[PDB]
Amino acid sequence: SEVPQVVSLDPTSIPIEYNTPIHDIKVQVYDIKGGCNVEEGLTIFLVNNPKENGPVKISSKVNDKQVSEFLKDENMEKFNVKLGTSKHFYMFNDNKNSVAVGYVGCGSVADLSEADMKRVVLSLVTMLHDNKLSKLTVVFEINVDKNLFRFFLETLFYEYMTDERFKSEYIKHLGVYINNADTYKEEVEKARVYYFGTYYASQLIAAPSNYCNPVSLSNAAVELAQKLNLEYKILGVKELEELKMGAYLSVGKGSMYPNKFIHLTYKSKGDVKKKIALVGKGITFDSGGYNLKAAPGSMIDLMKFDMSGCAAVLGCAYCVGTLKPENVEIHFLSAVCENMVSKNSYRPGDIITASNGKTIEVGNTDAEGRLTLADALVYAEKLGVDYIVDIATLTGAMLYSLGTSYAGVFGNNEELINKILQSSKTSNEPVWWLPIINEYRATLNSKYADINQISSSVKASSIVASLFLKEFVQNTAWAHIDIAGVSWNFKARKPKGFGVRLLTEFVLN
Amino acid sequence: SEVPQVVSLDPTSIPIEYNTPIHDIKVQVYDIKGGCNVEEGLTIFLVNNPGKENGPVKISSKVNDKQVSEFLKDENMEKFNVKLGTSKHFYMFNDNKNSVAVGYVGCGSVADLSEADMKRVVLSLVTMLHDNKLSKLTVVFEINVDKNLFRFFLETLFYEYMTDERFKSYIKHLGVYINNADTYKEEVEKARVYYFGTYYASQLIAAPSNYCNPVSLSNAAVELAQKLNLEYKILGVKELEELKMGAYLSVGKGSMYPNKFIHLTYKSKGDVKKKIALVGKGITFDSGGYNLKAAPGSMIDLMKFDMSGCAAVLGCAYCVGTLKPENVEIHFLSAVCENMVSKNSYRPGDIITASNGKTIEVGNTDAEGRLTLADALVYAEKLGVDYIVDIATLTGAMLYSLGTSYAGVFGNNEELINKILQSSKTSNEPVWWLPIINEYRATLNSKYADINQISSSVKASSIVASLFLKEFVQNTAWAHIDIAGVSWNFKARKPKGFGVRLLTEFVLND
Amino acid sequence: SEVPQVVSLDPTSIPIEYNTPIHDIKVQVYDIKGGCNVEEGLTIFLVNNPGKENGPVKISSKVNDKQVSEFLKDENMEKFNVKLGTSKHFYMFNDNKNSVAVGYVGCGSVADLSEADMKRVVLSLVTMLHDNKLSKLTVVFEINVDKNLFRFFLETLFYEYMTDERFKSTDKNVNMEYIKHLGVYINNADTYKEEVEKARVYYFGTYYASQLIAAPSNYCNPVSLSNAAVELAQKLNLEYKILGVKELEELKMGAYLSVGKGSMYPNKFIHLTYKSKGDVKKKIALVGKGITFDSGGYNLKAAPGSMIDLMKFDMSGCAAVLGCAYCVGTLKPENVEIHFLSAVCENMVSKNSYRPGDIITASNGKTIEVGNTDAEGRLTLADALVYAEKLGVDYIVDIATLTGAMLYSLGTSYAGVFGNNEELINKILQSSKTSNEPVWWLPIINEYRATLNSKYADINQISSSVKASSIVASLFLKEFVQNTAWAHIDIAGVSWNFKARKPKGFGVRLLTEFVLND
Ligand SMILES: [Zn+2]
Ligand SMILES: [Zn+2]
Ligand SMILES: [Zn+2]
Repeated sequence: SEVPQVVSLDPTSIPIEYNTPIHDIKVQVYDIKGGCNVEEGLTIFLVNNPKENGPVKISSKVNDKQVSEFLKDENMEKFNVKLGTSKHFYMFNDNKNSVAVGYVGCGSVADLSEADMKRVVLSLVTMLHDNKLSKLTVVFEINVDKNLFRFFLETLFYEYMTDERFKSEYIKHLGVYINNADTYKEEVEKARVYYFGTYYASQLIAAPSNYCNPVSLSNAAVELAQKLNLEYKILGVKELEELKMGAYLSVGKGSMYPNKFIHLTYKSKGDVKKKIALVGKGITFDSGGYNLKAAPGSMIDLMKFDMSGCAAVLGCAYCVGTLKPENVEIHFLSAVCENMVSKNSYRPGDIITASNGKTIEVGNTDAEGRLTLADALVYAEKLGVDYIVDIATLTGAMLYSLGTSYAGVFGNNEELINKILQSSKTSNEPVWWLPIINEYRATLNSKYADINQISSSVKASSIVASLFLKEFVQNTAWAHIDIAGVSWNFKARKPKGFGVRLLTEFVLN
Repeated sequence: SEVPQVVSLDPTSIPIEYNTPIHDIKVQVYDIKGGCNVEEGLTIFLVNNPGKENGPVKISSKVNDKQVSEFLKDENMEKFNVKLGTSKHFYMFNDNKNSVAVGYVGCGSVADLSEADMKRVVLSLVTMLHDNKLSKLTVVFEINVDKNLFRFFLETLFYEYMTDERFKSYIKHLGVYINNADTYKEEVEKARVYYFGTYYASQLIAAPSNYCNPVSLSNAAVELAQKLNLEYKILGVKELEELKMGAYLSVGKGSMYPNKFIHLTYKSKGDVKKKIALVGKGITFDSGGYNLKAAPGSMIDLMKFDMSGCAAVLGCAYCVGTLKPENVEIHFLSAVCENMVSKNSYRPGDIITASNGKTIEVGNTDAEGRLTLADALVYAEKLGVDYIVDIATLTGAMLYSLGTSYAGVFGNNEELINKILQSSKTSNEPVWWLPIINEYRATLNSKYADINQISSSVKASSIVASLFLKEFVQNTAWAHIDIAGVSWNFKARKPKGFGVRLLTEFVLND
Repeated sequence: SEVPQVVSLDPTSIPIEYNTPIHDIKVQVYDIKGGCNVEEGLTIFLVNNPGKENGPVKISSKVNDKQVSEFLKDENMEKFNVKLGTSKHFYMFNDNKNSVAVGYVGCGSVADLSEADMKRVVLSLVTMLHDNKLSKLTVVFEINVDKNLFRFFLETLFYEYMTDERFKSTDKNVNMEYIKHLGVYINNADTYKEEVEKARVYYFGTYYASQLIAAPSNYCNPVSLSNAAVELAQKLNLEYKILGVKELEELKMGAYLSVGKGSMYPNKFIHLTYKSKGDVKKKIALVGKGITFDSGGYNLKAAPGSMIDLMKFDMSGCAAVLGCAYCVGTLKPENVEIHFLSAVCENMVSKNSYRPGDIITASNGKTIEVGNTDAEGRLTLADALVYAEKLGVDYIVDIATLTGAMLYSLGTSYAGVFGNNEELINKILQSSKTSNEPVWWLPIINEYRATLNSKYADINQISSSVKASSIVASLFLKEFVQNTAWAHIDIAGVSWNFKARKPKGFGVRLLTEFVLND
């Protein structure tokens, strides 16, 4: 519980905003039939041309003569639909009120992907950050299913919100016009919950390691649990020693922060039909240890992001605790520690013993996440659960296989993997199934210990890491999502909060 | 067609062995009801013990010898076990009072052996074959295998047994005892054909770049086409110029060997129901060009293998031309050239024009394979085919994604992707479907040219290369098989000939 | 003259656009005291708020239209601020009931705009012209600018607006239309009218440089570049001579010839001359580095960060000089004679290339030990400097993408100037100020000269101990000027715009101002 300091200026908690300006936005959805009113603020048409870089045409009736004139085909023809392109103009409407009207081009393909919709939303937010506005109205002249509509709102909220916690006027109304509006209305408050879970995960990830350490991260988790009435248990070093979690404890040996193991539980009021464990990797800073991250491209400056899997799991607890699904029991776990260089650190070649009795030869101290996950998986399996799903920024190799856009899913059970893929489709957080190739298993055969931590011949590191983790799950359906490539948004210089909505869709559906 | 030489000692053709010692082996399949005769050579029982950890060996087969049966009694056999890969050797006198040789190979503790496990069994067999002067091998299947895995066993046996001695200065009989022997007989000569398709690919790949250059490789293709009875043409520099294949021509500018484009065709006698183009990357040596492969881990000594895709397509032309499927027209295509460093080479930054009119800004001369493939794809599509499948050692990133066992497949058509994945199952050459992620397409936008060759921001190079290639297919189902990771067997120091059986099963299945 | 090809698809010239759409723009400058007519296209106010950081927009001009005046009232504008580079677009109907677009770009709160500030202003303005179809732009200056900065505004607007599509084929921009009219309202308009056509000449010299730099090495090689220089001379009526390998052997230019030994393209040395009618008071040689592609040679550019894919730009010095010849040939200054020189070649890997360790002899008889084949620029420039000095000139100025170390000293905004004569250096810094192309004076440190001592040759090409390679290269060059005022401008860091992925055409206006100032 008390956060240790080196000097009295060392922070002792992670600052967290709960009530955000997004929560004060009043949202109304109207049917397009009947016409759009243009009375105040900024009005944006979402427009495609199914062709390439083709002209903007507005098909919706607008109940304002001045604005209709501006929106005539002969004027809008000047502008083109290239994806993410935008224009907006201030003008007087019929009431001589000054209103801003424009568009964001949605390209020439009728079904937009999640990536295309993010580009549309980015261009919208750029206008929001550049204009003082009480109101934004968005007119849909593109087709969107209910899930993609929800994703439009969650991304708009997340991208719009600015995190100012470490620095020393938002709209108050959102109108949406869309054909068959009544079917979309239910998505609004679901989007607002999914926004906050994602935004909350992002806050934990962006919090630097001096603020977000194993003690302060577990304290934040207890505070979350108290606000949502979840049960919670934080296991400290003496308890972890009794549980014999030698793999996880070895990783944290060189840190000034004691290991803390987070275990939150949501349990439905009714019968419990399904029991799930969600396991997040929780390394609050990864130096690499004695295998220090010193090579070109190692990015040691990004390594506060190595607890992103723990953050996604706590963002999912927010969503779950809020929307309150029936018939389930969810355990949210995370073996939290910090990987540092010290006279007290574990070393390359050390032989260590996991909580299931397996001895492990450490070949590289910067493969610490699979060690802390090993003992977390043994813990999760002893809970007697139906599914275990871990999420982790585990292998740099992911940037060379799927890149920055799709996470990789690996698993021991095809039904569970298909469930994750489905949740990927409905959360619009993209994941792709990659294989656990059994032919590589013999590279983990240690001359001295029961098993090696790493391969010294196989380059397919993300597959080798998966084979290692699978050794710690005996008889339960298990899937492992590797988000090393997708967790950080390099262009925007901030986290994605990747996985909160994926994991929540999985629990809910 | 004459091979240019720098000195008179330079080779002017690739040495190719067509009738191998494997082809001389007389193969007989006998029904195991009937019992096993011993006598000759070496007799090997393939025994498992499913369930039991490392169970004892129990020989179930009837053995038509009183002596050898008394030796193979459970009593004597209990001391040995079935650990996958194990083997033992026995010496005895038979009913004839003649000394014979017998043993077993352990097949483990699952009842249904996997592909890579069958390979481990075959490797153990080959070890016994390499060690001793034998006239005959007999193999008794006391395990269950379907037709498909039986064929795989034979192909793998043949391939592993065959030793390539072309650059240095066997049994005569194979007997096989198996249950329902009549159902397996058909597989024997199919395995023999597939073995040769694969070994033929391997001979072209293993041949070094001084022997195997764009002129000797296309000469070897013409010779193969002549032996099979395939239509062929080789397009030379003057025709390629007329067709405006500027991306492919740029890659070969720095080479002393003129570019040669290989086009073979197999056409069925009947109605032609499906038209297919199979396109193989044909770089006979990849130095990297001015973006020389000088970084640690770049493996420039391996780069004779950069024509592995062309080799797989030619091996497949061997199988197709031999098996003669009906209802099909197949075009076998390779844009063959050599990527070298010269006053004549293309340079990083050069803007080149492909045969479909697209200008391309070269960002790295070592991404040459996609440039040669782009022109070959425009050529394939102009043929009016229904499917285009390319195979290529395209990106070293495959080592980090799937490793050395599974190739990646990418494409623009789910049905074609599914046919490829089916053929991967039936060929036993493993492939995994990977996504063409359209979000990375913006990183090929060029300031000056129609498109960039490479991404300067995205590290997922196997996906970026696929996005590039997709720009050269306008309106045809297409898929792309990246074999960079799987083509060379680093453990055995030789090619796998990967892809020949995959592509053949794809054509045959259609 | 004939460009050699490896295959028949290899290009045999650099494509060059001379009559660009900017040349079709009719420009009219009007005095602001008469008020603005707002009748069509887009009208943009350049607006600041001196003192008030991110202060409000307030329009100060009279506008001769009741409707537009109503829209532009302070109450209406107060939602908007003047932060540098910010902009807004308005749509209304004027008194003649015709639709009209009106806007502003913010010019900040400091009444004196740097070159970089004015560049941000132009960039925002150009974003308003892109992705819009307009026949007319008018710009209202409600800020204070001197004559040079008003000219810089126009040069920059022209250069940034112009899009280079010479190598597009299936991806030509369908929606790219250019304005046909530009109106400018400003205080004391009569005094700025002279800057308009000067801006147009400066834009083109600069765009022309940019076209040659951006042309890839397979289009722009030593033969095609020297051919484009002849064409340029012919259009301008300059005297010209292109020296070929046999002439360069007779002149004993061994350092320059060794660099191009490995190329399939013969070395070509460009010499153009502009000479005033009447009295010639100053003779100047401008020497540009013209390596059309730099692979590094046997010291190949293989290290991480070496950017071999950028090296078509290594003739950027020769482009600047040729763009200068354009402006000089057009503007016709009196009392000068200008020689525009470039030792053009390509640095390649071949059986024929020069090697690390080779000892070559320059045209002044000095023997040089090659320590690195990728220090090729100063070998070419050594022979060009000897040639320039033998012309009997008063000043020699060279310009060159010489050393990557410029990125570590001055970075991407300012070029460095080195030289042997303080008056010349000051004339360059002065022209830097009037051209608005920023240069910083850097020292030639004589204490490093001993590290060029060669055990076998008269001199080493490179230092093996000193890492300040921009200084060492200048000490090397200084050995090839015996008794003439000389300066050297290293543009390796400024020549390429990495953000916008195109050349700046840096140097053309700096060199022209220098010539015209004299
Ligand atoms: Zn880590
Ligand atoms: Zn290659
Ligand atoms: Zn250079």
